[PDB]
Amino acid sequence: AVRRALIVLAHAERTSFNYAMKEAAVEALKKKGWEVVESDLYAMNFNPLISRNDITGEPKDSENFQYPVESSLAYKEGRLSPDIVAEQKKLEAADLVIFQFPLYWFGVPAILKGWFERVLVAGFAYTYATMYDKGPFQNKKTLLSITTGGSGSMYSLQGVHGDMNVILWPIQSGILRFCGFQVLEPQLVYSIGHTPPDARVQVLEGWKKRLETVWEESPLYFAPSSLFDLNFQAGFLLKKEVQEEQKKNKFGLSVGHHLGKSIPADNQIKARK
Amino acid sequence: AVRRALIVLAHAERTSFNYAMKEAAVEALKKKGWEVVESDLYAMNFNPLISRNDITGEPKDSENFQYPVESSLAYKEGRLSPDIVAEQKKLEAADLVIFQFPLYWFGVPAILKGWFERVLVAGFAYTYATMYDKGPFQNKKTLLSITTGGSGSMYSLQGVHGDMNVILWPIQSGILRFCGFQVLEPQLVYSIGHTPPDARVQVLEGWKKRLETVWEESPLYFAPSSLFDLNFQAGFLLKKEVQEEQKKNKFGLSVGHHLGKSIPADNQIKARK
Ligand SMILES: Cc1cc2nc3c(=O)[nH]c(=O)nc-3n(C[C@@H](O)C(O)[C@@H](O)COP(=O)(O)OP(=O)(O)OC[C@H]3O[C@@H](n4cnc5c(N)ncnc54)[C@H](O)[C@@H]3O)c2cc1C
Ligand SMILES: Cc1cc2nc3c(=O)[nH]c(=O)nc-3n(C[C@@H](O)C(O)[C@@H](O)COP(=O)(O)OP(=O)(O)OC[C@H]3O[C@@H](n4cnc5c(N)ncnc54)[C@H](O)[C@@H]3O)c2cc1C
Ligand SMILES: Nc1c(S(=O)(=O)O)cc(Nc2ccc(Nc3nc(Cl)nc(Nc4ccccc4S(=O)(=O)O)n3)c(S(=O)(=O)O)c2)c2c1C(=O)c1ccccc1C2=O
Ligand SMILES: Nc1c(S(=O)(=O)O)cc(Nc2ccc(Nc3nc(Cl)nc(Nc4ccccc4S(=O)(=O)O)n3)c(S(=O)(=O)O)c2)c2c1C(=O)c1ccccc1C2=O
Ligand SMILES: CC1=C(C)C(=O)C(C)=C(C)C1=O
Ligand SMILES: CC1=C(C)C(=O)C(C)=C(C)C1=O
Repeated sequence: AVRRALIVLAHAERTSFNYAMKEAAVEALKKKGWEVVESDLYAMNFNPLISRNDITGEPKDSENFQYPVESSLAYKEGRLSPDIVAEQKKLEAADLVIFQFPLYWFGVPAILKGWFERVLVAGFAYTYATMYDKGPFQNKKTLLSITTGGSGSMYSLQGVHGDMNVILWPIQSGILRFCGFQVLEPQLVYSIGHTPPDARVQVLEGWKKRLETVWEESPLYFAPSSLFDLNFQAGFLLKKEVQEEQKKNKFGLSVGHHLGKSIPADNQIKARK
Repeated sequence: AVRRALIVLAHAERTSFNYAMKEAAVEALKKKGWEVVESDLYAMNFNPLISRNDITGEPKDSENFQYPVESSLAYKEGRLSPDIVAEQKKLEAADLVIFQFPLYWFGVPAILKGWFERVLVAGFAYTYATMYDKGPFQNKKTLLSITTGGSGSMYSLQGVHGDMNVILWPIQSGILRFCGFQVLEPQLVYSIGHTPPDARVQVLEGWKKRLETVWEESPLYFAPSSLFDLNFQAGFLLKKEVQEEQKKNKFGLSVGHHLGKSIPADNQIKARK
């Protein structure tokens, strides 16, 4: 339906603009009647490190201990650690999930990276036979909310750092669409250490205004899994007919699936095909 | 009723942030159901200079031409210039009026100063026996929306330019509340030439969010005219009882009515007392 939200935050300081963006979002969504839950990872002392200690009881094979095998088993059998279970339960009840984080070394902080590695367990979050739009999270919606030290022109096609849509693809496709989520446009706050105090208040009003209609937004484009031959004889490659029809197009289907052609503009930043 | 709005703009360039603020307000108000009318003063070639040529026909006394006397007669008799009448029609039909302008030399631009001098006529906009809350515009609301080159801290109690509530008082009390308007909080945009391009888009989004519930806000405080003895024998001075009660108060009633004491605190920038 449209009624439970989980907000996951990755910042230690409560004086941060990232903390302030979190607070604005609980307020807008409580005003429309949503139930809201939080996973403030540093205030929770969350352990970010994957290891054989995430399992209880007996490993199926301690000689050649292999994390994907072991943890889906432990998940079927109810042998996972209590901090992992409490998070899996939050996730399962939420209709919408927001991730709030500063950009560190062109990716997510180590503490949010460790939460993805320990909570999104084989069999709970994915299966190698139901990847991408067939994933367990198909009825849920999600979005990244990111602040940056650098300006918006440094991350454009012609700036020193290169294109932002290329920085976002490993996260939005590789983790989130992988598990079946409907991914929505990011919220990007550029130049935050250089914007005047009264303009920052307006950046927060603008965020709350968007959240009044988030559940009816359109999602970003990802190539569907039906365009591909999913088995080891074909090599998980695009079907021959789709390869034939695509020959006529000036543009690749997305950032990771550019096909040697031009990437369609802002594929990872603006909605619609 | 609550349904018609008039927006008066004072900037010659269509590439300005002031023009962008005006365009977001027409949009926000029209999605809510309002009828919007505009007075884009520089696109109208509006004449800002008051003179005996604003009157058609008969000066009651050309030897000693006195502008307030002559224009109220001309108003009763229908002898005013046609650019003044067309402006007076928009105003008489508007429930909300918004003035949009850049701060020039701690005041309003000369083209907007000239529209107050020519359009707010003795007899139409005021009388000397119905000043302030007894004025003809009792039923209407208005607000100033201002952009500034200097920062927010240069205009605080401790900044080089001194307090912004003192700059706003001659306009908001002396012109707007004198004619009977309920004055709403100003929209203040500081440091516009030093704010990053991405944050400037959110300044416009926060302004359209405010406009969705504007008619429901409370007005700024001004001392009511009933506290005063309004005739030349008393001197238009505060009543003796009021003077007595006020002796026990730490604060002044407002910025112009500070009374030798402390000015109450953001009297001209935040509503209610
Ligand atoms: C490990 C590391 C690597 C980095 N890598 C990158 C990188 O790859 N690329 C890049 O661009 N940047 C990088 N950065 C820098 C960058 O992402 C930031 O420092 C930035 O995200 C700051 O956000 P913050 O939430 O920490 O804000 P803060 O440093 O807290 O500052 C935000 C401003 O907002 C103010 N504020 C807080 N709350 C409010 C409020 N309620 N209302 C109004 N104002 C308020 C604060 O006073 C402050 O002045 C890196 C930094 C680190 C430490
Ligand atoms: C005679 C005079 C006296 C002055 N006196 C004062 C004074 O008393 N005190 C004081 O503080 N300042 C004063 N100023 C300066 C000051 O008020 C400003 O220059 C300021 O208000 C500029 O606003 P603007 O709309 O003219 O901006 P612009 O010069 O147009 O700049 C605004 C920026 O917004 C950008 N922009 C336009 N539309 C958009 C949009 N759609 N979205 C995002 N970005 C957009 C433009 O590219 C531009 O970079 C004075 C200036 C003059 C000429
Ligand atoms: N003239 C400059 C300048 S300019 O600022 O004068 O425009 C700037 C400039 N580089 C230059 C580029 C970016 C930043 N500032 C910058 N950048 C980032 Cl990616 N993040 C942040 N964040 C930031 C900003 C303010 C407060 C806190 C923070 S935070 O680190 O904790 O997030 N600031 C800064 S700083 O001065 O503000 O530290 C200098 C250069 C140059 C050069 O001329 C130049 C010539 C030859 C080689 C190199 C350069 C050069 O690099
Ligand atoms: N170091 C500075 C600096 S600082 O900027 O380097 O911090 C700043 C500074 N003053 C200083 C104060 C204001 C502004 N800029 C400033 N100010 C206003 Cl009131 N409006 C605007 N508007 C504006 C800004 C950008 C673009 C267009 C426009 S507009 O003209 O069209 O509105 N800019 C600027 S500017 O360099 O950006 O022009 C320098 C000073 C000093 C001094 O050291 C100093 C020492 C002795 C006496 C005086 C000073 C001094 O005044
Ligand atoms: C560490 C670091 C990197 C990689 C960056 O690219 C930028 C933009 C900032 C601010 C930064 O601090
Ligand atoms: C002319 C002028 C005056 C009087 C000011 O105070 C400020 C702030 C600016 C920008 C300005 O340009």
